[PDB]
Amino acid sequence: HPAYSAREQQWMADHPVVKVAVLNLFAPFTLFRTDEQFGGISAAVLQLLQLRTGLDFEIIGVDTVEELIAKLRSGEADMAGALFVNSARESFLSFSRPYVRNGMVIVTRQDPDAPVDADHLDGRTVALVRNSAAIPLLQRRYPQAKVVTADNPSEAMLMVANGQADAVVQTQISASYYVNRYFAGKLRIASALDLPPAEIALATTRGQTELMSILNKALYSISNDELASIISRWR
Repeated sequence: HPAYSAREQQWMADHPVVKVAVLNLFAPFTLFRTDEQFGGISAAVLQLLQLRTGLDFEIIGVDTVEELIAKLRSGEADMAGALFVNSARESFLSFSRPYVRNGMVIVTRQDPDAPVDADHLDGRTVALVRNSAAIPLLQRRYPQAKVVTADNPSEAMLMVANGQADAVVQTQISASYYVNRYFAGKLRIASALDLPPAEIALATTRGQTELMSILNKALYSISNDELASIISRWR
Protein backbone atom coordinates (compact mmCIF):
# COMPACT_ATOMS: atom_id res chain seq x y z
CA HIS A 1 0.00 0.00 0.00
CA PRO A 2 2.32 2.86 1.18
CA ALA A 3 3.97 4.88 -1.71
CA TYR A 4 7.62 5.45 -0.64
CA SER A 5 9.75 8.07 -2.42
CA ALA A 6 13.28 7.36 -3.82
CA ARG A 7 15.05 9.04 -0.78
CA GLU A 8 12.91 7.02 1.57
CA GLN A 9 13.83 3.91 -0.34
CA GLN A 10 17.48 4.86 0.03
CA TRP A 11 17.01 5.47 3.81
CA MET A 12 15.45 1.98 4.21
CA ALA A 13 18.25 0.29 2.19
CA ASP A 14 20.86 1.85 4.59
CA HIS A 15 18.75 1.07 7.70
CA PRO A 16 17.40 -2.44 7.28
CA VAL A 17 17.21 -2.69 11.14
CA VAL A 18 15.71 0.33 12.85
CA LYS A 19 16.43 0.97 16.61
CA VAL A 20 13.19 1.66 18.46
CA ALA A 21 13.44 3.00 22.09
CA VAL A 22 10.45 2.03 24.31
CA LEU A 23 9.49 2.78 27.87
CA ASN A 24 9.72 -0.51 29.88
CA LEU A 25 6.61 0.05 31.92
CA PHE A 26 4.24 2.26 29.95
CA ALA A 27 1.27 -0.17 30.25
CA PRO A 28 -0.59 -1.24 28.15
CA PHE A 29 1.27 0.49 25.32
CA THR A 30 4.85 -0.70 25.87
CA LEU A 31 5.81 -3.46 28.39
CA PHE A 32 9.40 -4.86 28.36
CA ARG A 33 9.91 -6.18 31.96
CA THR A 34 12.81 -8.04 33.52
CA ASP A 35 13.04 -10.56 31.89
CA GLU A 36 10.16 -10.85 29.51
CA GLN A 37 9.67 -10.21 25.84
CA PHE A 38 8.43 -6.91 24.49
CA GLY A 39 4.57 -6.69 24.58
CA GLY A 40 1.69 -4.18 24.60
CA ILE A 41 -0.48 -2.35 22.09
CA SER A 42 2.50 -0.62 20.56
CA ALA A 43 4.46 -3.90 20.17
CA ALA A 44 1.63 -5.19 17.97
CA VAL A 45 1.43 -1.86 16.03
CA LEU A 46 5.19 -1.99 15.32
CA GLN A 47 4.78 -5.52 13.93
CA LEU A 48 2.07 -4.31 11.53
CA LEU A 49 4.50 -1.42 10.61
CA GLN A 50 7.20 -4.02 9.91
CA LEU A 51 4.93 -5.58 7.25
CA ARG A 52 4.17 -2.13 5.73
CA THR A 53 7.89 -1.14 5.54
CA GLY A 54 9.86 -4.44 5.40
CA LEU A 55 12.03 -3.02 8.21
CA ASP A 56 13.35 -5.12 11.12
CA PHE A 57 13.05 -3.31 14.53
CA GLU A 58 15.60 -3.70 17.30
CA ILE A 59 13.90 -2.79 20.54
CA ILE A 60 15.73 -0.78 23.18
CA GLY A 61 13.93 -0.77 26.52
CA VAL A 62 14.50 2.12 28.93
CA ASP A 63 12.90 3.07 32.23
CA THR A 64 12.49 6.86 31.91
CA VAL A 65 11.42 9.29 29.19
CA GLU A 66 14.69 11.30 29.91
CA GLU A 67 16.60 8.22 28.82
CA LEU A 68 14.42 7.64 25.77
CA ILE A 69 14.83 11.26 24.56
CA ALA A 70 18.65 11.12 25.28
CA LYS A 71 18.93 8.00 23.04
CA LEU A 72 16.91 9.75 20.22
CA ARG A 73 19.13 12.83 20.49
CA SER A 74 22.37 10.91 20.49
CA GLY A 75 21.30 8.79 17.44
CA GLU A 76 21.52 5.59 19.50
CA ALA A 77 17.80 5.06 18.78
CA ASP A 78 16.16 6.02 15.44
CA MET A 79 12.59 6.46 16.86
CA ALA A 80 10.50 6.00 19.94
CA GLY A 81 7.73 3.31 19.82
CA ALA A 82 5.18 5.13 22.02
CA LEU A 83 5.03 8.63 23.57
CA PHE A 84 2.25 11.05 24.38
CA VAL A 85 1.98 13.87 21.82
CA ASN A 86 3.12 16.85 23.87
CA SER A 87 3.47 20.37 22.48
CA ALA A 88 6.29 21.22 25.00
CA ARG A 89 8.48 18.61 23.29
CA GLU A 90 7.83 19.79 19.70
CA SER A 91 10.95 21.97 19.65
CA PHE A 92 13.12 18.83 19.76
CA LEU A 93 10.87 15.80 18.86
CA SER A 94 8.55 15.20 15.95
CA PHE A 95 5.48 12.98 16.58
CA SER A 96 3.88 10.72 13.94
CA ARG A 97 0.09 10.70 13.33
CA PRO A 98 -1.39 9.21 16.56
CA TYR A 99 -2.19 5.50 16.58
CA VAL A 100 -4.08 5.67 19.89
CA ARG A 101 -6.43 8.48 20.86
CA ASN A 102 -8.06 8.13 24.24
CA GLY A 103 -9.92 10.29 26.79
CA MET A 104 -8.36 10.72 30.19
CA VAL A 105 -10.11 9.85 33.46
CA ILE A 106 -9.58 10.21 37.17
CA VAL A 107 -9.09 7.14 39.37
CA THR A 108 -9.95 7.45 43.07
CA ARG A 109 -10.18 5.08 46.02
CA GLN A 110 -13.47 3.23 46.59
CA ASP A 111 -14.22 5.03 49.75
CA PRO A 112 -17.00 7.25 50.79
CA ASP A 113 -15.00 10.48 50.78
CA ALA A 114 -13.49 9.99 47.24
CA PRO A 115 -14.24 12.65 44.64
CA VAL A 116 -17.35 11.38 42.82
CA ASP A 117 -16.17 12.79 39.45
CA ALA A 118 -13.93 15.44 37.76
CA ASP A 119 -16.36 18.25 38.73
CA HIS A 120 -15.73 17.46 42.40
CA LEU A 121 -11.99 18.23 42.55
CA ASP A 122 -12.06 21.61 44.49
CA GLY A 123 -9.28 21.55 47.14
CA ARG A 124 -8.67 17.86 46.27
CA THR A 125 -5.20 16.45 45.54
CA VAL A 126 -4.80 15.18 41.99
CA ALA A 127 -1.69 13.17 41.15
CA LEU A 128 -0.16 13.28 37.65
CA VAL A 129 3.09 11.87 36.22
CA ARG A 130 5.79 14.55 36.51
CA ASN A 131 6.01 16.65 33.26
CA SER A 132 2.83 15.10 31.92
CA ALA A 133 1.31 17.05 28.95
CA ALA A 134 -2.02 16.95 30.93
CA ILE A 135 -0.64 19.09 33.84
CA PRO A 136 -1.12 22.63 32.30
CA LEU A 137 -4.43 21.54 30.60
CA LEU A 138 -5.71 20.33 34.02
CA GLN A 139 -4.50 23.46 35.76
CA ARG A 140 -6.42 25.68 33.32
CA ARG A 141 -9.64 23.58 33.32
CA TYR A 142 -9.74 22.79 37.00
CA PRO A 143 -7.81 25.67 38.66
CA GLN A 144 -9.03 24.71 42.14
CA ALA A 145 -7.56 21.16 41.96
CA LYS A 146 -4.32 20.74 43.99
CA VAL A 147 -1.72 19.01 41.65
CA VAL A 148 0.99 16.67 43.06
CA THR A 149 3.49 14.79 40.85
CA ALA A 150 4.89 11.29 40.80
CA ASP A 151 7.85 9.72 38.99
CA ASN A 152 5.83 7.33 36.84
CA PRO A 153 2.31 5.85 36.39
CA SER A 154 2.86 3.11 39.09
CA GLU A 155 3.90 5.59 41.77
CA ALA A 156 0.98 7.88 40.78
CA MET A 157 -1.58 5.00 41.12
CA LEU A 158 0.05 4.02 44.50
CA MET A 159 -0.26 7.59 45.82
CA VAL A 160 -4.08 7.20 45.54
CA ALA A 161 -4.10 3.65 46.96
CA ASN A 162 -1.94 4.67 49.93
CA GLY A 163 -3.71 7.99 50.61
CA GLN A 164 -1.20 10.58 49.43
CA ALA A 165 -3.62 11.82 46.78
CA ASP A 166 -7.42 11.81 46.25
CA ALA A 167 -7.23 11.12 42.49
CA VAL A 168 -4.80 10.25 39.68
CA VAL A 169 -5.03 11.18 35.98
CA GLN A 170 -4.52 8.36 33.50
CA THR A 171 -5.86 7.57 30.01
CA GLN A 172 -9.03 5.43 30.29
CA ILE A 173 -6.99 2.59 28.69
CA SER A 174 -4.16 2.61 31.28
CA ALA A 175 -6.58 3.29 34.18
CA SER A 176 -8.71 0.17 33.28
CA TYR A 177 -5.43 -1.76 32.89
CA TYR A 178 -3.96 -0.83 36.28
CA VAL A 179 -7.27 -0.86 38.20
CA ASN A 180 -8.44 -4.28 36.96
CA ARG A 181 -5.03 -5.95 37.33
CA TYR A 182 -3.70 -4.41 40.53
CA PHE A 183 -6.29 -2.45 42.55
CA ALA A 184 -9.58 -4.24 41.91
CA GLY A 185 -11.70 -3.57 44.95
CA LYS A 186 -9.43 -0.68 46.07
CA LEU A 187 -9.58 1.93 43.22
CA ARG A 188 -12.11 2.89 40.63
CA ILE A 189 -12.50 4.98 37.52
CA ALA A 190 -14.61 7.93 38.78
CA SER A 191 -15.19 9.79 35.49
CA ALA A 192 -13.83 11.25 32.29
CA LEU A 193 -11.83 14.50 32.45
CA ASP A 194 -13.08 17.53 30.43
CA LEU A 195 -9.68 17.68 28.61
CA PRO A 196 -8.63 17.01 25.00
CA PRO A 197 -8.03 13.17 24.50
CA ALA A 198 -4.39 11.99 25.09
CA GLU A 199 -2.70 10.73 21.95
CA ILE A 200 -0.02 8.01 21.55
CA ALA A 201 2.36 8.30 18.60
CA LEU A 202 5.80 7.24 17.35
CA ALA A 203 8.50 9.96 17.62
CA THR A 204 11.84 10.89 16.09
CA THR A 205 14.04 13.89 16.48
CA ARG A 206 13.08 16.92 14.27
CA GLY A 207 15.84 16.25 11.75
CA GLN A 208 14.32 12.96 10.50
CA THR A 209 12.57 13.78 7.20
CA GLU A 210 12.65 10.31 5.54
CA LEU A 211 12.03 8.04 8.54
CA MET A 212 9.07 10.07 9.84
CA SER A 213 7.49 10.28 6.37
CA ILE A 214 8.02 6.42 6.14
CA LEU A 215 6.29 5.95 9.55
CA ASN A 216 3.35 8.23 8.59
CA LYS A 217 2.71 6.48 5.28
CA ALA A 218 2.97 3.13 6.95
CA LEU A 219 0.65 4.21 9.78
CA TYR A 220 -1.81 5.61 7.29
CA SER A 221 -2.10 2.15 5.68
CA ILE A 222 -3.25 0.61 9.00
CA SER A 223 -7.09 0.73 9.26
CA ASN A 224 -8.99 1.76 12.38
CA ASP A 225 -10.47 -1.82 12.48
CA GLU A 226 -6.90 -3.26 12.76
CA LEU A 227 -6.05 -0.77 15.51
CA ALA A 228 -9.30 -1.33 17.46
CA SER A 229 -8.69 -5.10 17.30
CA ILE A 230 -5.31 -4.67 18.90
CA ILE A 231 -6.41 -2.09 21.51
CA SER A 232 -9.51 -3.96 22.67
CA ARG A 233 -7.32 -6.83 23.92
CA TRP A 234 -5.92 -4.73 26.75
CA ARG A 235 -9.20 -3.73 28.51
